[PDB]
Amino acid sequence: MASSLSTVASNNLMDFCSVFNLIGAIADISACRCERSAITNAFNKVIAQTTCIVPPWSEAQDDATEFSDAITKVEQWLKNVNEIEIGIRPSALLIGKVWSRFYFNLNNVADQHKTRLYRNAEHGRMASQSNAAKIM
Amino acid sequence: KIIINLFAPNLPGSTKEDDLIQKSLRDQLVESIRNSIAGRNVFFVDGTRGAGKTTFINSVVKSLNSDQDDVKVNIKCLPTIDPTKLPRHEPILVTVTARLNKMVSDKLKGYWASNDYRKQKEQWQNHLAQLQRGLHLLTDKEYKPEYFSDALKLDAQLDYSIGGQDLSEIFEELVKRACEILDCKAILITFDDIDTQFDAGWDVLESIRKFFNSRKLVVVATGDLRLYSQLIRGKQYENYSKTLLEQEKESVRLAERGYMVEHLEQQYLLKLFPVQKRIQLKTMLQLVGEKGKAGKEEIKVKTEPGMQDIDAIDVRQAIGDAVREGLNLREGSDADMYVNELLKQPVRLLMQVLQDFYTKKYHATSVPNLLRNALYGSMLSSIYRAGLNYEQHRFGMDSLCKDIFTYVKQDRDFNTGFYLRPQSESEALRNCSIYLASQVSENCQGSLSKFLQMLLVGCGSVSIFNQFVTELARAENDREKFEQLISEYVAYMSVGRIESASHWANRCCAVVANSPNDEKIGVFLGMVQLNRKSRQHMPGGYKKFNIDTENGLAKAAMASSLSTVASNNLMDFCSVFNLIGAIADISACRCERSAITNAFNKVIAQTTCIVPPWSEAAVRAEMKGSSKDATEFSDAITKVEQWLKNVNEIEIGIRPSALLIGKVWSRFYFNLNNVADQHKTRLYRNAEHGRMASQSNAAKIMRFNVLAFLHAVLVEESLYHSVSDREYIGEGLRLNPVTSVDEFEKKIKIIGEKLKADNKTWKNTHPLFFLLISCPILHPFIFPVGGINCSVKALNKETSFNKLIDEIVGDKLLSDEEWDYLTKQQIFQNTITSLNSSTIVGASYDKDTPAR
Amino acid sequence: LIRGKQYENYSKTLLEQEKESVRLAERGYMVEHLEQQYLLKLFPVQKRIQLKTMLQLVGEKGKAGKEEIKVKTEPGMQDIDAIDVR
Amino acid sequence: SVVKSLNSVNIKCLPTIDPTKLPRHEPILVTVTARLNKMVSDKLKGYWASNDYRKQKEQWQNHLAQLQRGLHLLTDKEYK
RNA sequence: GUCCAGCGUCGCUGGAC
Repeated sequence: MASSLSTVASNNLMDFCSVFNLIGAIADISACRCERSAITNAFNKVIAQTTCIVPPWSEAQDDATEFSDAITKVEQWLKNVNEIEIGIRPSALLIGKVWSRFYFNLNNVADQHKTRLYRNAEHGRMASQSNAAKIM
Repeated sequence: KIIINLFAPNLPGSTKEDDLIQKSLRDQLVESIRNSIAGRNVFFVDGTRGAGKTTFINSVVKSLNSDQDDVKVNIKCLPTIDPTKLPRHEPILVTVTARLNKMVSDKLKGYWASNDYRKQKEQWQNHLAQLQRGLHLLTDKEYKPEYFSDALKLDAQLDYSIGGQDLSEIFEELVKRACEILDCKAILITFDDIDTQFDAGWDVLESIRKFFNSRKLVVVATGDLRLYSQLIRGKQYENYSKTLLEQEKESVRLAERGYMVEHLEQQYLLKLFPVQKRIQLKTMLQLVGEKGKAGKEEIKVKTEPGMQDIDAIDVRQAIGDAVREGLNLREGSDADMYVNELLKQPVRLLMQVLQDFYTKKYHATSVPNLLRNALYGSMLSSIYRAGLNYEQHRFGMDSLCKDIFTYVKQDRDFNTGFYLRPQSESEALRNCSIYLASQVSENCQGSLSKFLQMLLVGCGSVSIFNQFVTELARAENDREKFEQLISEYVAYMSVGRIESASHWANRCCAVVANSPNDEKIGVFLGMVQLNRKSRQHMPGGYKKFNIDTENGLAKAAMASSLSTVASNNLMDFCSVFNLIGAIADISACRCERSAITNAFNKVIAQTTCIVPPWSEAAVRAEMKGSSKDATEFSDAITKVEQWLKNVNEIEIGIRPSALLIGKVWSRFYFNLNNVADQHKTRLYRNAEHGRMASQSNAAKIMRFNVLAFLHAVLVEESLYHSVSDREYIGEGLRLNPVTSVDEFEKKIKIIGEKLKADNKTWKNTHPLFFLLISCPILHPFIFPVGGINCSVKALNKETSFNKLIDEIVGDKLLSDEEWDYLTKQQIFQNTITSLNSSTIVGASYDKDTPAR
Repeated sequence: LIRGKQYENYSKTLLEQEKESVRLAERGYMVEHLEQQYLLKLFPVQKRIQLKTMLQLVGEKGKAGKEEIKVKTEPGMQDIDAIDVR
Repeated sequence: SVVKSLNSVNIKCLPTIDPTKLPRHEPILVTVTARLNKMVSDKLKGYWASNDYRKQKEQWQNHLAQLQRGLHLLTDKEYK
């Protein structure tokens, strides 16, 4: 959840939960395996260390080993990545097509959920009711 | 294997030594020429990024002078130094005959008289006189009828197959005759750059494809294809009929003519310089490879005189030790970014940098001062071109702040441009980034006040300008308004002058207060606008500030943190940036007790600063005019005197870096935004005395403002600081203390436990945090009267926080009776007893605390 | 002076034909780069010496001055009573 | 002032020249060669010791003739 | 506390007792 938080400062701080951040964290973590502290610097790389301004064109429990298991699994995952990814042959077309489907899919989801919030969407079971967890 | 000895016996420039760097490429190209010679033989060597193309070519020329097939080589002919009206056919012809004439004159030594000696010499003279007659048809402008007789005139010898003059054939026989005389296989010609004289290329391009097309000739030309492409395209428009150009210009034929001319040049380049023959010079990064990869051949560098080759260290490690020590950086990823960028530089330049560093360092038995001196003598052109300061002397705090702000302005990066990172599209700017970063670590090394000046003046001015001033006139709309606004800003903040740190703090208060929030409430980025005049109806204990209410040391804190601005009505402010100005001024004393009373009295005063010119109330503010304890301060002077004893012993050994100061501000600046935003609406009507996280007042806002500064110092110093080779925060999420103190004390507890395990004291691992936490000025701000929560869930956190602070400093700041009053007539000498009761302008005390 | 000698190298018929704003920028940089390589090669940076203006020598307001300059306003003035230039 | 300090490791200072107060079409190389000629001729005539100014003078005069022969390259509007 | 006045577009500020 920390990897999916972003703050934008425009007359009021705003908080979003972006899927784009997860792709960033996955891209950031798998950069290297040289150091163990790298895969914990990525979680808190941007969470509370910088602020972004509105673009100009706008019209207006020991608390020290909490990440001993999450780091451990991620560390073991990088072992698999370092071996499988050698035999990867991406193309200029493969990347183009995955974004076309991914972009179209997101735009449909954001439209069929703006009206399915209601009042009792918590514990959402029926497909006609949605909350901030189904959307993400 | 490749070994470079920096301590060469004669100490030559660039330390060429032996084998150069492209020995693999040189032997590869020479092997390629021998294959072809055993129609088109044009080799293009691309010398760019200011490479030593001429040095490489001369290495090839020298190498061919000892050859198995002994293809002799002419001398290099620069086209920009020949006479303008002399055709490029002549220099080769003169070079050929001069080279040939020496050998036949040298045949006398071998043979005083011989049959071939007498026949070859007279045969050669016949060929040259043959060429001179036909040379007339090169620069002539009108065909006189006399030359017709010569064309029909026939020579029974020399075997001229094609009839007529045919100057191409006449040169071919001369070259063929010369090769047999000298006993070679081919004659090689080298063409140098054309950069100085742009137009010299055309008379060379039309000479390669006209007279140099032969089986026994090979050419090697250098330069860049940007000029050649523009040269060919220019000559392809001059054969269009001049009249047609003004007639058929109906916006359709323009496209047709443009499309056709780009077609003719494309087929032209591929005809002369084939793709298969073009060669490119490898850079240092591509030759040693990325770290962790074997890559191409490895290189070793010597570092001390009389150093055994068995101990020579790798070139990547040789630079890595220079940057990390010189820039005061750890072994993290950022330091690897500087070396990777520095590897891409030309070899001849890089070896000059390394030689000027290791030689002086060895002779010194202040590393950053050594590194900066090395870069000045190597990248002096880029420093001058970018516009920064370039005087050999007169280095200090005055110029560094100006250089930083005149670098981000050209980089157009006001967000994160003060980290001084080499990411830029200009080679001049990328060369200036490393030089600027080195200068920062040299200036603010071993001192505390210089560090605080860099945090405020160097980085605060950039961030303040971006958020507030920039919005008035964007750079993309216009350039005269943007450039005008910059010069007014730098004069206002007095960057370069830097009369005092507290002088800067007052101005920064004026700029921030210029743009108000939409709710009209007197809280800002790092300040709260305290009222000056008593209002009408205060529902509770609210009243005027009444600075006289404070005791001996609380008054010293308030007077140090009070500054006023005159815009339309005299405004009073209390800014955390004033406290940093107070610490920066005091810490640079280095004086005895006598001067402390003088300096301490100068810090505390009343200062009024005028509004910046770019505001709408400059004229009214100037028109209205700017107008309207010594016994008890001995204890305050006594405390700061003991603190300054610690500062002098401790600060000698701290190593700030250009990144640590940048990182500290980013965390500090962001935290200031959160506390201003998340306390703006919780004023209420009965919120005095605090005692609840929901209700906040003036005292709570300031306590979390000063605390945020200390918290950012703690976190960003453990992660990034040279004096340690690890970190002690641990594997955990790092947040900020925006509304409760539990986050700040949590990292203190974690660090404390780890340090005892390794038996390391705070004075060796966190010198900065220890110096700032034991500051007598800001102790009363940590525990104000009205800014302490008293909930049963959180009071244990605060009580644990108090004990930890005492242990770090070493003395019990607060007595047991004093603490009891804080959580429930007592006179406090080290606690602000009045600030919680003050009123905030623009705050209407309606409604109440939220229910439940 | 140098930039003027550079534009005389481009074929005139080309300058008057490709008058696009995108092309003007491309030829604008190739000249502002070509002159600097000419100057940085002909007058090396480490050898240039810049003269001093009056403000540098005298100083700003009460700031100490690098040198001392005094002037005389009358033929009868004495060299021991010449006032400062400021 | 710089020239005066140098004039009064040996460096012989040539008289200062300014291209603006010169004939329009006269090349710089001709002016510099003219000023070199005056010093060496003055030095040779004032020298007047032994016969050194009989061997040296011939060598110096030979080089001037060589420079005079190749001067036509500077002031040619076309190749001959 | 109360009275007078001044700046901004109700808020701010000066002064008097």
